[PDB]
Amino acid sequence: LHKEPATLIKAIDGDTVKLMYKGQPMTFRLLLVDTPETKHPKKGVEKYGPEASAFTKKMLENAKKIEVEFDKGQRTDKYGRGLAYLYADGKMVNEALVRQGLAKVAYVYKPNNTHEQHLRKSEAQAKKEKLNIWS
Repeated sequence: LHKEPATLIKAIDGDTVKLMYKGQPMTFRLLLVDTPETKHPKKGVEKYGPEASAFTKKMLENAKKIEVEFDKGQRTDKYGRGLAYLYADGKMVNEALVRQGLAKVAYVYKPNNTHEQHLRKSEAQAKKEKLNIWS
């Protein structure tokens, strides 16, 4: 797997962000994690939804460099969103969210599951620390 550079356009919510990637504007969905939503008509703002979005936004807005990491499977979902691991100054946004109790590890789908163990360890620790979603 290899990291590629990208530029923040807009953070949309905790797990969806609009980037500039290879000269084009593109929406990315964070691989392997599910944050609570602030969007949905049936839903509204779920618990920790706003927390999760502000975390993603701040982390990316304050970075010196952002990189995207594609996994080994398909790279776009049925909605046209890129599927990736996002890094802010070398720190994986996807893991940070999970380590802080702001996201659950998603239903995983082979072969897009390279960082699955890693995230699952941070999730267990977050649960143990009873953080946010785990409180």
